[PDB]
Amino acid sequence: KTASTGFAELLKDRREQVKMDHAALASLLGETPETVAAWENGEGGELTLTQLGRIAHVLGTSIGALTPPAGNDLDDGVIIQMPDERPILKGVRDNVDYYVYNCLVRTKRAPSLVPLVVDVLTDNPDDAKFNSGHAGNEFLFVLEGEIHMKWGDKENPKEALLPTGASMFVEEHVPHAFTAAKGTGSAKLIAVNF
Amino acid sequence: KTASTGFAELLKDRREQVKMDHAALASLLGETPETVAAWENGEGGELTLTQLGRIAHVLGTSIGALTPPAGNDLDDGVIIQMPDERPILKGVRDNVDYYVYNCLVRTKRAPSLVPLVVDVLTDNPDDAKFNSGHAGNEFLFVLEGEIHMKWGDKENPKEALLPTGASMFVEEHVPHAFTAAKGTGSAKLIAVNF
Amino acid sequence: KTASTGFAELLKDRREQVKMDHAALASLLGETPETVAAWENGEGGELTLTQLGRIAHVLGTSIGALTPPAGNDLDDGVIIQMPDERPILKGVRDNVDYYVYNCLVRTKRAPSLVPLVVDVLTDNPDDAKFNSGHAGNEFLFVLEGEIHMKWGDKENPKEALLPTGASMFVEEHVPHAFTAAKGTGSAKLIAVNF
Amino acid sequence: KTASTGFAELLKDRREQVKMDHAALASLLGETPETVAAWENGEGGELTLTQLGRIAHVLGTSIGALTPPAGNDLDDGVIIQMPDERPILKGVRDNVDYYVYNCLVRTKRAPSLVPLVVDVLTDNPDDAKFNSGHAGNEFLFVLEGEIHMKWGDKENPKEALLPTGASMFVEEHVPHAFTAAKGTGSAKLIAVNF
Ligand SMILES: [Zn+2]
Ligand SMILES: [Zn+2]
Ligand SMILES: [Zn+2]
Ligand SMILES: [Zn+2]
Repeated sequence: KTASTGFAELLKDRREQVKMDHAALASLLGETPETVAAWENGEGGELTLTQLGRIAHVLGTSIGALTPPAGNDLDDGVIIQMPDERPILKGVRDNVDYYVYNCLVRTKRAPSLVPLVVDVLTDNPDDAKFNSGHAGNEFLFVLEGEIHMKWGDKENPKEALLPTGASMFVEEHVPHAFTAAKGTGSAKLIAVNF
Repeated sequence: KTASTGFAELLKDRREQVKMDHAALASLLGETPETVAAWENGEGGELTLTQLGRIAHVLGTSIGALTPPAGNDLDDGVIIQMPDERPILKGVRDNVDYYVYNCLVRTKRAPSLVPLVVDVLTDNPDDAKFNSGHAGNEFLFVLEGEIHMKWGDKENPKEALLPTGASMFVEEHVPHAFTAAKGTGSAKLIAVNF
Repeated sequence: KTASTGFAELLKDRREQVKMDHAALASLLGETPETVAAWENGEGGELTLTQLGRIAHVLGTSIGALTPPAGNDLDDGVIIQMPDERPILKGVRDNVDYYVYNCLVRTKRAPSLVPLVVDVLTDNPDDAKFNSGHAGNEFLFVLEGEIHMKWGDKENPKEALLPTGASMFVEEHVPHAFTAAKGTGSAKLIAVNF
Repeated sequence: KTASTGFAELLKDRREQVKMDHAALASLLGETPETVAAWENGEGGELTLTQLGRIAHVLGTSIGALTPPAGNDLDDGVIIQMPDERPILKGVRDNVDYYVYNCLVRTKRAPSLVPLVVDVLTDNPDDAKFNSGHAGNEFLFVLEGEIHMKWGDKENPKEALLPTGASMFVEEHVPHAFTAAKGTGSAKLIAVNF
């Protein structure tokens, strides 16, 4: 259920794994055995980030190992997003819009999944500003218009024109950027990070 | 480079890991030490599936541990597919088409990625035929028309109508099926397995 | 500083991954954009477990995804423990008054590794108490004496008498128990959870 | 039968995953659809490594993805080895005439686990030969005698004298070497690669 119940269970598991009783762990943390027992009873909700770091350190592990997974936001395995629900960020430079990021469905059961419908408002490939590469892989599909894609080394990019209906895979960590094809107005693509 | 060079390297690595010399391994396989040495020199290309199974067995591991990864088909991190390249399978029952699967870009660097543009030709939800669930997660986005989605238990499904622009996530192993909404003709969606 | 600095970096990365600016995230949390900026400037150390849970929730991920890995406690890839250094622990749960845990080297670079010299002071197999299995796999080696091992179904167990020098592998989740062989007084095992 | 039967199942699954019918795959391979059907009916056992490579290639995946995991050699989750059963191996590469490898229990359920009793017959640290590091992590325990360990840069190494009962962790890829301490004749270690 909660961060605190998750932590209570996982803390007890780890403490037992390294064969410490409450007193042994407490002696490493500037607490009483009673307080450690309280954490395992679900009373750790007010522990700070700093405190959690020290707990993980003395237990030879990470805060992540002591906290629950993201959770389950699915309806028997599925989640649906209607179009009007989409979060929207505008990619703006000096009060001029270059991209509109229309956010599609996401889920705590697969946190790396970030699908977007991207409206590409610049058709000047000079405006392409390289990112530093994504943490995960990405699948792209051109919905409207024509895309001018650049990738690799921002000072020596590989480039390609993608017509409507083209699809593309970009591996994790590969820097890239795109605009609409020179003079062609606007384009639209779906980008699925995963 | 090759299956055989990959195998030669990986076989040597595993043999060394379990501290066997050529003679020790050969004595387990009905071969000479010379033949084992030949495999590690790249001469294993004619080994059969059955033979590879026995080699993996005596080395306490899998055929996969002894064979190279899928390979690299990327162009500095990227691969692009033009629309006319798409492989196409028709979902047919008794010479009547129900689905057209239009295959988008794939890569050996992420073999589970299988993106499709799916043309949905049936608009009778009675025609929905449940699969048994996918091995991986799936992201769907309705491109045209309206989809009638069913999921979960084929004898008691959860159901939802997805308008154009709706998006959906279906977790691995969840059985599902879809048609166009009753009487609405045809629909189209993009489905990205990953 | 490690926890707050790592959180600052990972928070920024995730917020950017899901196309939120400071104001967007701030709104979802009921905070100001300046508060979010401060967290990304390393000022998140006093955030509570419960608060971290809410930040993870709105970002559709886990606290683990927003906090750094365990850290590095190795000396150019190695850590050593001298025999005088071992934590000597009485044990936890069922295995306390008749088992002494001499804790061997551990590292945050492999948190699941928990090696122990277990002094086994009970020689009554009849009184052996089953656990409910370990979270990970276990390798064991009989250092001294003779071990009476039991595993599987506590009501109808598999058993083995293991002389000095015997070795064993126990898969994750398999319930088991050990005493010294009947009447032999005591024995010692090295137990390596990994 | 395991290899051919597992291949039959995995081939079918993958072919279906990428929306190919028998004829589609057959064409890509230059075979008939009946040949592909026969493979999916368990008749692939005489397929060569090179042929398996071509099938994997056209299916955009690895041979590993098309072949079964190592298999199960456990007795209700456990495997045991008596001391009389150990393979005694002379060693490989640099570590042969002055090291005896007494191979401890292994399992296909954890193929990376390679535990050894290493009899260390050299007591000249000066002659210690570095490896280039192991593929996985290693835990060690000094069973007998006194070990002189070296690691890191062979030209300017870190070193430790490790009495009986000392324990050590060596991360993957870290070069290292051991002899007995100068003039002490011999020593024994348990080395657990995992
Ligand atoms: Zn991108
Ligand atoms: Zn599906
Ligand atoms: Zn155990
Ligand atoms: Zn080693």
